[PDB]
Amino acid sequence: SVDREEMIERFANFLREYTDEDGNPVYRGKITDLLTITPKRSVAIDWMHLNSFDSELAHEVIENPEEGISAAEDAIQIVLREDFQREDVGKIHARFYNLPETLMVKDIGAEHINKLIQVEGIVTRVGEIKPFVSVAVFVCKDCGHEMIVPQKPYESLEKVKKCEQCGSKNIELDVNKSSFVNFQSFRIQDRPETLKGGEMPRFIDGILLDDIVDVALPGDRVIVTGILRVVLEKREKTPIFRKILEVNHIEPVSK
Amino acid sequence: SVDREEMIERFANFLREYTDEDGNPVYRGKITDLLTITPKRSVAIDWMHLNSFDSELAHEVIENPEEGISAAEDAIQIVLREDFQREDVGKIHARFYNLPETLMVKDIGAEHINKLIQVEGIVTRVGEIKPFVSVAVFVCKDCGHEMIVPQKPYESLEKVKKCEQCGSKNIELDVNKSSFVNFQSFRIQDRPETLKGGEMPRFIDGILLDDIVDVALPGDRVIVTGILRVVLEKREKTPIFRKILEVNHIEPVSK
Amino acid sequence: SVDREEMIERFANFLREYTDEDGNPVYRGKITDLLTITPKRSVAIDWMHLNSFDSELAHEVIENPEEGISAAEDAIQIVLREDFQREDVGKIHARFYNLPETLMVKDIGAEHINKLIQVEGIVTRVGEIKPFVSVAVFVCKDCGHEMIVPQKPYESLEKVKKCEQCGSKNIELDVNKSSFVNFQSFRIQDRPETLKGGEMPRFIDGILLDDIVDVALPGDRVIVTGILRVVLEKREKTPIFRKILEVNHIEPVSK
Amino acid sequence: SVDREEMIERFANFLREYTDEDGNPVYRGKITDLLTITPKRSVAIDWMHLNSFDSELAHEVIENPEEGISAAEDAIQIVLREDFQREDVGKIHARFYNLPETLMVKDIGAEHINKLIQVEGIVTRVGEIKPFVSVAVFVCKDCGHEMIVPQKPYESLEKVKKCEQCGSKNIELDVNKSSFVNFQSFRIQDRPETLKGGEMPRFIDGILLDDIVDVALPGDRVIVTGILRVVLEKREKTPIFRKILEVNHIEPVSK
Amino acid sequence: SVDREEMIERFANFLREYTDEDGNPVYRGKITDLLTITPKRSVAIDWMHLNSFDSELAHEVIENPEEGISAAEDAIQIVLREDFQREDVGKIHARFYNLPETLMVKDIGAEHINKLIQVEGIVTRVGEIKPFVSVAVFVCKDCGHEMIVPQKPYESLEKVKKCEQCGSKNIELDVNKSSFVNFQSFRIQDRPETLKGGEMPRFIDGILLDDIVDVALPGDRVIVTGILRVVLEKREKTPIFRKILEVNHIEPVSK
Amino acid sequence: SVDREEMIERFANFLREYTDEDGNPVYRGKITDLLTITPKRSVAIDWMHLNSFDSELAHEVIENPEEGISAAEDAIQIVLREDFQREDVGKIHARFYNLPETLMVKDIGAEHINKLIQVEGIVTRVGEIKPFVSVAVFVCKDCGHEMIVPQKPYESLEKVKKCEQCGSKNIELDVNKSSFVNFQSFRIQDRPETLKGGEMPRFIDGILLDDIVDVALPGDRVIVTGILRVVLEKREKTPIFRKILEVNHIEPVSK
DNA sequence: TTTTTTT
DNA sequence: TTTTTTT
Ligand SMILES: [Zn+2]
Ligand SMILES: [Zn+2]
Ligand SMILES: [Zn+2]
Ligand SMILES: [Zn+2]
Ligand SMILES: [Zn+2]
Ligand SMILES: [Zn+2]
Repeated sequence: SVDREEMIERFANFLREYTDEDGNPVYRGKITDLLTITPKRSVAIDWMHLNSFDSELAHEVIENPEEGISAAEDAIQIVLREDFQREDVGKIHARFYNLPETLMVKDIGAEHINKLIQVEGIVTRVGEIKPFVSVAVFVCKDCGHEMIVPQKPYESLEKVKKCEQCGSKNIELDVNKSSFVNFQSFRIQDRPETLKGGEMPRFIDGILLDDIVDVALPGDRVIVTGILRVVLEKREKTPIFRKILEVNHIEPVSK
Repeated sequence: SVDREEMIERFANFLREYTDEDGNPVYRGKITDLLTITPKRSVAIDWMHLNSFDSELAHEVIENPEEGISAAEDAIQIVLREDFQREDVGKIHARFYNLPETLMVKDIGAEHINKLIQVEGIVTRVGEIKPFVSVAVFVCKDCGHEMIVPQKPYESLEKVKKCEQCGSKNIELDVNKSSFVNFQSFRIQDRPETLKGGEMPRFIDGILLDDIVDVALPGDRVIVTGILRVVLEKREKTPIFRKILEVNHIEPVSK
Repeated sequence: SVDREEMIERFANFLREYTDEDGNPVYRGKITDLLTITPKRSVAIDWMHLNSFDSELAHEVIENPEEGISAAEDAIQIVLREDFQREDVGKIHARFYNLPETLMVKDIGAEHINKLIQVEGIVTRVGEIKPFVSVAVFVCKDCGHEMIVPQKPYESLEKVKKCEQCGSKNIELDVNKSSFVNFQSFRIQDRPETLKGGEMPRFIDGILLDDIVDVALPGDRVIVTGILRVVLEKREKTPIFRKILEVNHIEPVSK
Repeated sequence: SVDREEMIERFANFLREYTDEDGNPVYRGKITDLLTITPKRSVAIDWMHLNSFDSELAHEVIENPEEGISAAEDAIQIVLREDFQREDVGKIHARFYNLPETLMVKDIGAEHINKLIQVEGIVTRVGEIKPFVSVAVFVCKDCGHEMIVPQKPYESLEKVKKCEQCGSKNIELDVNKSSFVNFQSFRIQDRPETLKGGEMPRFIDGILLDDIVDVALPGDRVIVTGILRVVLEKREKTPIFRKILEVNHIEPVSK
Repeated sequence: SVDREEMIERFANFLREYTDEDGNPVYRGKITDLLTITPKRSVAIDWMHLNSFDSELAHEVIENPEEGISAAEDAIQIVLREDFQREDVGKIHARFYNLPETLMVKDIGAEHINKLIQVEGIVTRVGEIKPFVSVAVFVCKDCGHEMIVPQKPYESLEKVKKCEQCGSKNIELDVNKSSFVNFQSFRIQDRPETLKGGEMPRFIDGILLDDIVDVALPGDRVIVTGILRVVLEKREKTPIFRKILEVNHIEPVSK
Repeated sequence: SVDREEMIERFANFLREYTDEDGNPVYRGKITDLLTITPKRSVAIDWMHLNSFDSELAHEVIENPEEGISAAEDAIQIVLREDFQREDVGKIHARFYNLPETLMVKDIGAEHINKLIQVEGIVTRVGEIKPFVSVAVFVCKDCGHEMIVPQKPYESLEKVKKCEQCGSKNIELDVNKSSFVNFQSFRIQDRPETLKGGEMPRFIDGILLDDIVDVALPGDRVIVTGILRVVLEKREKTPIFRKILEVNHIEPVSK
């Protein structure tokens, strides 16, 4: 149990202060690859590195990824604004990998709802790379008032049917003022071998955003990390849910 | 005919006071395997054991398993709070097995609605392990009022279209604030060797929850105990229903 | 034209007083098979036996089977209460068979609406045995008032949107307090043999309740009796209706 | 232009007074075949007979068949009530045949809307014989008021949402109090052999009621008479209509 | 740019005053063929005859056919009322033919929207002759008020959901009170002659009314004149249209 | 970042002032092919030409094609009004081509939203050439007020439910007063020959207007330039969008 | 034109 | 569980 404020700081300290077995501040060397000719938009954090330095925090990103990842991103944000005088940089993703507990798609249960889980499996499908509105800026066509609504890649589009200012039910989505990011859906299912004779390989759908889009093709063995999310089955008539994996970090493996 | 209040107490006694042919308070030994390293969340109760000690009660769990099981669980809850000083432990399932009457899928009818029955048979289907919302929490996006509605794994999702506080018809389900449990659907049919001549084997769909989830695969001979539950089919304006078996306990058998 | 009150009595007398060609009070020997080890829940009345004793009543079960059947059941109810002192016995079905007019599925018309008819044919389909709510006991969740509404196996479910006592539009169906019976749909059509060359058969769908459920399988030649019923052609937006045969008695025949 | 009152009388006179080339009052001989063992429910009037006796009326059943037919039916009702002392007989249909103008399906046009037309053709389909509510008797479940609303076999069911007496919006259809008649749909089209090259065979759907139900099977050459009716195309989005032929009389012909 | 009033007169004059190369007032000779034993309901106007007499008006029927045709019909209405004392005659169609610009189906575009065009082509389809409601009459079933709404054969049906008098949302279309005319759809495409051997022949759908109904079959080489009309595509969401050719005159040609 | 005002001028200058390696004011020779017997309605601008002359502008048409294309068209407008005394000519399209970055259908992403991109691909489909309302003039039928609303070919039809003047909810589109243009949809996908044949090729739909309509058939290898546009997926219960390519120039290529 | 009474 | 961007 650690609140955001301190996490950011602890994360900041982790990044600049962590050193491996050679004195490599590797995370300084990764906050550096953020500012080159071909810049990256995310920082790959090895969980074991975070654990050894501060396991008390490493057991928060797992038990509370929405705050943990978010906080760590504010941390990268700071160690740039301070240690490199860069504020111009867009948003950078905190992508944790190499977790302790490595589940199987069939094992994913309601226990893991909104917890960062790690999953091994094989990709069976990959969708088209489609634009996702990460921030929908609505505009009023009566007074011209602007309304900001952040969206979530697994939740449905959250509109607004009434103006905040003049109360006019004449609101439209302004594509230009809005923020868009690449998005790609994909499915992975436990490899047939790991299972047992009479078992039906079980699959899970997942989401990829920004830089981790188009990183895998059907038939790749992968080890994804990510937040287990839940939603209603299409119809939305019963109290049973759909499991979606909001991927936080994906990494191939040749078995 | 026995109300809850007494059943709780009678169950309490049964648990701590029952002894087999060797003076084993077996249920004290099972209330024990609730507190260990690898804790279980349910007490397997042999019906014959209940019957021999208190057959008037044993004939209530069968005629009224909603009250019956529920009472027994409050019993286990008490014999922990008193005899072990533990109140931290979550909820523990009272799972009855080895009933006297053992039906065959085909003989399951309207007489058994909401009575605990016992069925032997062979699993033909098992669904994905889905999160079920045991207790749903709706949130208003106008006044932020909270409304709690418990759901039932066989009944359809019970929503609320209007705010209890401000009466705003702008309510949404909050996934975090809600409670979830593992859920799995499965089908079983009569063993063919027990049916006669030109009979075609009948089936029945069922539900597993929490600990009993993913305990059986397609092709297993099982003996399930359960509550026979009914609900209206693909419409909602016809007085015909659908038999669903809310399994209370499942146990394998190699014939 | 005979009212219920007198029918009950005339039926009572019929059962106890009727003798065949050997002085067999056959119906006394049948009301007897109701109280045995393996009890039956219906009394199979030959229409010819009723006609010969009282044809003025036998022409009432045909022209008014709702009253006719109902009255004859109160008669079996009384001849048990008086002649055998039994009042514990549940409800017994008066099922008439062997009528004079034996129709063919294609001949069934508007004329027969709500008259007891007799049909020969072949069974083409049989549905699953689902529970039918014969008596919906609605409960208010504001004042706890109880409302009883009998249902009809062909008609749509008749709910109630407002409380009879407090007028609260918060009513629900109570499964337990309600009475359920086994139900099974089935379809019979004309034998394409006695149906002109390269023509086509028009079938009928039928209903079975309680004891007569699961008595036939697809391919059986049967001779059913029953009430011809009618209901709005699926989507209730046209003046045309659908013929349903609420079966009152079914009997096989090997041709 | 002749009003109902007079039409009924002239029709009455026609029936009893008409004598062919042998002094046969044939229509007396057909009002006769109404009262026998195997009674018919319609009088088959040859238009040519009507025309020669009264051609000014025969040019009314064609230009205004809803009045014409109805009037002639009251006339048959009267020439039974006076000349045979029968009033018990139900309703009898005045079915006209053998008109001057014999149309081809493809020729039936807007001109003929609501005129009695004659059409030769080939039956391509016949529907099931369903019950039609010719008179929907609505019953109020608050005051028990009764409301009669006649229905038309091509128009949609006309209900009534409010009580005529107490104004309670709790009205239902009473199956028993209502009048039902046999109904059967069927389609006929010009036959491909009779067409002039590029043209592709056009069909028309029709309605049969009561006695004329189930008179034809698919593949019969027929010469129907009837009232050309119009309705919206299923969707009801465009000002273009569907041609339905309310049959008034049908007669086979072996070519 | 000429307003209606003047056109009517200019047309009136044209009809009675025009003479060819032999002094034939041909149009008088055609307004004549209107009154005969076998009357026609349309006057075929050659555009070249209209052009030579008054080319400033001829260039109005093309640029504004809706006014042009309509004015010319009022003209024919007048030169009957005055010059022949006939007012009983119904409505006569002003059908122009032989225009200067003669398009090819593939050349028909947005330019031509609502301009009278001329198209040569080959008929590939013809629909059934259905009744169109040229003038629809709505009647209120609460106060009985009547509302007239003229329809257009290409646009969708224009209803009215609220009463003009009492404002009751209980309005229906009265078939009888309404006016219907014959209607027939048809398709033509470019005749696969003049059209480079590697083009996919483009086509267009058209509408015929009254007297010009059923004038061509599939496989006819025709020269149509017509108003190019558009309507919102499929969903009526999108700002896209559909080209329909409301024919104003059709004429065969044997190549 | 350059505002419209200046771009117009800079573009004006570019057109009249640019000279190749031969002193050819090529664009003067092209603004010339605008006035001739067979006039074109678009100026085809090589990006490279714009780039060498003014590379700070050429990196605006790409980064801001709405403003950029628009601007250049006002420039073409001016260099006609001044240098040729023509103001009668309609609207001329500025169509850039031969861009530096030439994407592949699968590569097109969120980054390119509203930027002019270049795409090589193979045409797989082409739609019918339907009229598009580029400017919808709405007319009120109560006061006669006119309201201009420009449309976009990919966005849905923007109507107006209320009159600007008298507030009458009785508004209709006036087809005449509106401006229309030919429209044609078409799909292109990467060629799977130049893409590991173990992948499923991905496509993109596009829009063609005016003069670029009907320039390609299915199977053509093309190099389109255009604006990448986004709209929601059919249903619209997702913050996930659909990519459409509003073509700004299309050119064939024989590989 | 509408395509089985219910699937 | 969902089944492709879509007629
Ligand atoms: Zn506003
Ligand atoms: Zn609220
Ligand atoms: Zn109440
Ligand atoms: Zn009433
Ligand atoms: Zn009214
Ligand atoms: Zn207005």
